[PDB]
Formats: sequence, structure tokens, C-alpha cells
Amino acid sequence: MTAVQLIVGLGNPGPEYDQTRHNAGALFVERLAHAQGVSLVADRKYFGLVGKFSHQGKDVRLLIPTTYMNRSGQSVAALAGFFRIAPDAILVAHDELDMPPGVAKLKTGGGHGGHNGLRDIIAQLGNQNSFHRLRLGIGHPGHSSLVSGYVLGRAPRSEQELLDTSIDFALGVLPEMLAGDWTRAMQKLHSQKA
Repeated sequence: MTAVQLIVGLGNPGPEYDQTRHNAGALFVERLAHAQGVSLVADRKYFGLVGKFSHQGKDVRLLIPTTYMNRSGQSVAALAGFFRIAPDAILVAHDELDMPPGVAKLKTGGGHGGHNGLRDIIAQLGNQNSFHRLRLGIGHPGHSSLVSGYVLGRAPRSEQELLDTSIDFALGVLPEMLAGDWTRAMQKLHSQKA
């Protein structure tokens, strides 16, 4: 029932991190900005790249933080604070170790499950975990001590292709996500195959 007003794509900024797995969220927002003809504006007020398009009478902002991943909440609280967007109207796209490339999934609430962008966003929003997440499969290196080197790696072509297919599946339920119809978005999405 709650229209989306902020879509956030997590990533690390800088050529050092560009095209790495940990930036799947920002790739999604970047694709979304492009399809919607939206320009992403370097806005130091929000410590990120900001854009907007109109949907159903409301402005939908797109945010790609330019702080480090671990300080993402600062970007998301700035923009969401200035505009008084509640967590319920926020969607955060992020890399998800727990699903393979090719798989995208939606979730409402829950933990950060170890993702330090999500953890910061949760802390900065006065401890509310209630925002929505678009989980973009990036696979798992199989061990916990490789995680950090893995998210920061660039995936081989086959996995990069499958990430791109799951971002295309996700854009397919954009009408549903923008409306806050999570049940349907989940239904159409979680029925695709890469």
C-alpha cells in the first residue's frame, strides 16, 4: 500500500570498485536511471548521486551513495531526512551473497545479514529495519574468510551476465515495486529463471 519514494543502489565509489560485485545495487539503480531517462546528479548535500522521476504524482528519488559502503546510512538518512521519506517508502538494492548470480529477490525488513551497507542504513535510520530490499544474487565464495575479497572482486563474464539478467528481471517488476505492491512483485519475480 505504500508507494516507493527512494530507491537506493549500494556500492563503493571509485574506479577501484567499479564493476565489482559489491556494487550490484548501484548497477541496478544505474540501469533504472537509464531506462527512466533520469540523470544522476552529484549532490554533496546527500553524499551521493541523486536523481528523480515522477511516478503516480509523487517524486521518486534514486540514490547511489558515494560514501563508502560502510557509511551508506549517512547518505540515505540525509536524503530521506531532508524529504521526510519514511523507511516504508524506501527500497534498497544490494548484492546478496546468499543467492547465486541470475537470482533476484525482494524482502521487507529483517537483518543486514552481515552486509555492512544495510547495517549502516539500519543504524542511521534510528534503528528501523523496516525498509525494503532488492536482493541481487552474486554468489558466495563458499568460505567466510574469502567473503570480503570476493565482494570486492569483479565476477567472471558468465556471472556478470547472470547478474545482468536478474537486474532485467527486477526492472520487470518495477511497476509493482514503485507502488509498494511487494506481494505481487515477489510473485512475478520469484518465478523467473536466469
